[PDB]
Amino acid sequence: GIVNVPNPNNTKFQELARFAIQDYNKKQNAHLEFVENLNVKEQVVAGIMYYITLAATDDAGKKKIYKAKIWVKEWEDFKKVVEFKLV
Repeated sequence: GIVNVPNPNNTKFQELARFAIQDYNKKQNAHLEFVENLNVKEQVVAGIMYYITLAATDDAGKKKIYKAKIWVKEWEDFKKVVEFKLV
């Protein structure tokens, strides 16, 4: 039941992404730049598990592509980064 979400770049998805990156920053002690979502998949877990291939940056335009799993319960504003890693 992994459904591709059709507008992977929309505002919500990107708020997710920005959350994941915020949490990484404050986790592994380092600020990366948000650039934007490459893909966004959906699965009904206890709420909804979102698996995002997203893109960020080092120095000026020194890019890199990460992946994040985030567990959301939007009917609670609850969101939790379950994993994040650069490819």
